[PDB]
Amino acid sequence: TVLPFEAMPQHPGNRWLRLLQIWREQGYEHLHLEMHQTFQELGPIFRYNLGGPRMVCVMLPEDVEKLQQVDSLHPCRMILEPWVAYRQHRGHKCGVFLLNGPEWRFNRLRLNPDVLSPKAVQRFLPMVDAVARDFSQALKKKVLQNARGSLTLDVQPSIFHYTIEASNLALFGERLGLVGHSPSSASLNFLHALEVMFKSTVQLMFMPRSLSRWISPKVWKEHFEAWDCIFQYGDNCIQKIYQELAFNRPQHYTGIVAELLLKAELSLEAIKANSMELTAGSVDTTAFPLLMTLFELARNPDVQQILRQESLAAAASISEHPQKATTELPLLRAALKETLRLYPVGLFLERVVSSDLVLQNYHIPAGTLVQVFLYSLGRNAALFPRPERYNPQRWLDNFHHVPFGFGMRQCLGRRLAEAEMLLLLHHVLKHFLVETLTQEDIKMVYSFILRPGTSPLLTFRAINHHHHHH
Amino acid sequence: TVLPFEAMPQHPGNRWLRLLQIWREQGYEHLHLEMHQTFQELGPIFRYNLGGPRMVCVMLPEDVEKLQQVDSLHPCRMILEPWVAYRQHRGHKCGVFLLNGPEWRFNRLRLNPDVLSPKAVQRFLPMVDAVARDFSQALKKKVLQNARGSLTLDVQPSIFHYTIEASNLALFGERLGLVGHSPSSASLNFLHALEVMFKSTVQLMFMPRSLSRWISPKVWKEHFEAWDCIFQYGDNCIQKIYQELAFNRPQHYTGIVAELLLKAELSLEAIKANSMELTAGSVDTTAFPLLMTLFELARNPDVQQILRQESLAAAASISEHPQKATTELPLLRAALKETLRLYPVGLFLERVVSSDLVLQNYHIPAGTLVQVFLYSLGRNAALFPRPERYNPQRWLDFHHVPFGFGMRQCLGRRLAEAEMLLLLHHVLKHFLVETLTQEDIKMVYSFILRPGTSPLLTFRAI
Ligand code: HEM
Ligand code: HEM
Ligand SMILES: C[C@]12CC[C@H]3[C@@H](CCC4=CC(=O)CC[C@@]43C)[C@@H]1CC[C@@H]2C(=O)CO
Ligand SMILES: C[C@]12CC[C@H]3[C@@H](CCC4=CC(=O)CC[C@@]43C)[C@@H]1CC[C@@H]2C(=O)CO
Repeated sequence: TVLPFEAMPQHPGNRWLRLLQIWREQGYEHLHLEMHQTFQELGPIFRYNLGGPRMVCVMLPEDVEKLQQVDSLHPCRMILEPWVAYRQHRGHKCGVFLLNGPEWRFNRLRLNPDVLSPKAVQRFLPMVDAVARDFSQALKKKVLQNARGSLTLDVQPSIFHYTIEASNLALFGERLGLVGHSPSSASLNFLHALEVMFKSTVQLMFMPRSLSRWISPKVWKEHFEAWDCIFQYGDNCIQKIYQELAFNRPQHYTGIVAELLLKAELSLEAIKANSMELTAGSVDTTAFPLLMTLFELARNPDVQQILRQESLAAAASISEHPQKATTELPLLRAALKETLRLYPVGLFLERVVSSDLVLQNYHIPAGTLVQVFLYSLGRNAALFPRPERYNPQRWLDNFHHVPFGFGMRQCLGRRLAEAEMLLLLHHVLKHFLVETLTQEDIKMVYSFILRPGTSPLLTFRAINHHHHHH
Repeated sequence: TVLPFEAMPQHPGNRWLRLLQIWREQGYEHLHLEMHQTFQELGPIFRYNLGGPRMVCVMLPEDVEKLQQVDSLHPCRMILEPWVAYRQHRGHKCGVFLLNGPEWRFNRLRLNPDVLSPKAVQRFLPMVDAVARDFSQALKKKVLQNARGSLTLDVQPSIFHYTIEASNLALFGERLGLVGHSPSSASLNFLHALEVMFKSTVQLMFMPRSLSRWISPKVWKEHFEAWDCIFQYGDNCIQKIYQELAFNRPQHYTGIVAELLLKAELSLEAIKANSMELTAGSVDTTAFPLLMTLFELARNPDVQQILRQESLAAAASISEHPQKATTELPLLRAALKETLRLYPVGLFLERVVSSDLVLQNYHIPAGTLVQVFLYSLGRNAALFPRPERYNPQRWLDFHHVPFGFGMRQCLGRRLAEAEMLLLLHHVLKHFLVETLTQEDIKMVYSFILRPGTSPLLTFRAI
């Protein structure tokens, strides 16, 4: 009664034809649209002619729920070779994202309490909030210098500097001075290295190393250089804290990586490695969903008014105890789910499943690469009535919200990312109206992360006309 | 009783690794060895994965005999895309090698009588004989100036110029003056261009234009430039003969191309296209086996004597009538067959078959590309006892298919054999040929199969 694997419809692509297109185009910007169309054509599940091993593409919660059941003690993902290649080339340990098996669980169990748990959030949220305030304040100052009490900009650079600053405070306990000031040359280089790293990832990611070694030798060279610059940026941060904590163990909280070095449950190389993942990880992944949310508010001003109404009503509580924003801004929290439904930074969830199972009435063998395309998932009209509509209310009225993945491998940085996102939006909403003429869809572009190919011109208009009061 | 097509064993590799390998290596020099060890391993027949299109590889006479029986009235080979693309880019017509169908046959039928018929041969062979006599006489003059009455050299340059000179006289009635003299800048440019054309052909024939068009745009530019140089050489030859004939029609034989022009059974554009195939196709194809024959004679001094004695015996009659060379040197003719068994200039015959057939008890559907690999065919120790032995005698008695078969068999075969034969004849009469370099020469595939090195040969005057 259950259909066999080969009964499953097939993506009509040769791994080779896409291999060669990636070599030619130096990327794969339209992946999300290719998969989306393929589900449009073949229905909610299909397989892909991969270089041997089975691979299946799904888009329904049902399938995620099932997929979580099959998570062993050690859930597993496809090795990301270019990234792992770098660590081995320079002698570095791999952090959680690149670890599988017991080394992974061991790390993860020693990182959850200080990065993801609610006790941790209670401690870093006020640090984030200070940065969120300083962003708004800086922007309001520029706004009130203008005769019309507004500023019209590409907000992207300043949002990226916001996430570098908020993350570095939460992770290392240091203010970099990047909010309300110009980018440092270190921050610009870091941003560029991340972008080159991500792009070159897409180029090396869809072929085996044996082939790419001689087909794309200078893409490897590019990718390692990018990593080298990312690693220098992170090692600078680690050296400063490590020397500081060698001489004085503070009595109070000074961030997430301090908790890890004080406890010293993980080894130094293991802390270094996980700290690089948190530093590299905390910039683009949070920045683009913020930009997208600003964009959707800008062109859904009625939804914007509702969210402001809420944020104005909680201003007093959140001024007094910043932690209360997590519970007192449910509609804004819901807006974020809405942004990640439409614009999922992580395009697909992925497991190399360790046991036979059944998705969609098809038999899925042990060792099958299963991928969950969140882009299509979020646009299923039967589960998301009017999926084109940006409607945060839809979450107030289970496995529908899974942009951070699921289970024990669920995003380690979820609560930091949410904190950063929510608090910046909260303070912006209290002080500014946000507007655009660009009322039409921003094309998303896939380059390991899913990101806008365009930044809209947004206008921030002071409601009040006072630098502090909202 | 008939195994269906997919029963048949399968080459391990895939066409994408292949083309990437070629993009990286800038060639495919081992194609012969690879296919050979594939035959050992998988048997006397296998299919290659073209991902839909059907391709079979074979190595047995048995299989060639039935490949011919399924020759139509219009036997088809695969579109050699790089070569046809040059013709299109410059506005030229295709000659017989690149034609299929009724147009192929219309050209071919008007080409055989003057290019390949025994009557054609008797007219051009004495010309070829004059050039081959100049070769040995030039060499004898140099050889005798040395105190040990011998010259040791790499002969490849001079032999290539011989074939240029011999083909040109036979084809156009012109002596270029390249035998017993220096290469000219035209001849060296010609040889260089031919070498780049062949190399670049290998770089393009193994992928669709739609991939090579951006995988290898520089290789396309290289290819067409080589062709330009080749067409310029050939066009100079054509413009000359064309002008001479417009002013005076000979009453005597002045070569192959003249007969085509005088008869005007084919169009001007058609004569030109075929004249370029002949001109471009009569240098490297003939020169390499000639070298390999020189080399194998040097290795096997016992077989060289037998051939010498034959040529000394027939010298007088051949000087009287050079046309008797065909009939009076049966051992030297056999020699050539033996050179071509071991060192086939063209590595595979090819037919895109037009009816269904069966080979090795497999069903082979219409539209399949059947390739016969002559390098392996010739080394079947089961069919040529002591396969590495250079033995002309085994040909005195469908094993001899290095010029292919059917209506499509090599159009230049008699001109090629005549050039090879006469040169060896005049050399054997006057010199012993020797080397210390006894080891097998590695062959290399760049569209023509050819020696990768050139052994140093000593010519000692008798
Ligand atoms: C909105 C922003 C973010 C999104 C949408 C996101 C999404 C994801 C997703 C889908 C996964 C895979 C989960 C799974 O396989 O179940 C993941 C893993 C991970 N994320 Fe995030 N993430 C974000 C922000 C961050 C930040 C800021 C950090 C660093 C502080 C971070 C660190 C990580 C790490 C270390 C993992 C690996 C988890 C493991 O293997 O144990 N993420 N994230
Ligand atoms: C010993 C030297 C040569 C060898 C081994 C050789 C071999 C071949 C082979 C194997 C073919 C394919 C035949 C088939 O598919 O049945 C061929 C075709 C052809 N050869 Fe040669 N060839 C040689 C010399 C020449 C020369 C000197 C010329 C021109 C002067 C020439 C002109 C051609 C032409 C025009 C074709 C195409 C015939 C057609 O498709 O109708 N060949 N040759
Ligand atoms: C989100 C993501 C997994 C988590 C990473 C993120 C890119 C930034 C990043 C860098 C790290 O060193 C740690 C993991 C991480 C935060 C990836 C981009 C796409 C990928 C996925 O979507 C897998 O589901
Ligand atoms: C011999 C050959 C077919 C005939 C051509 C030859 C290469 C040189 C050449 C150029 C021409 O303009 C006419 C045909 C020809 C003489 C080819 C090299 C390999 C190929 C084959 O192996 C046929 O199967």
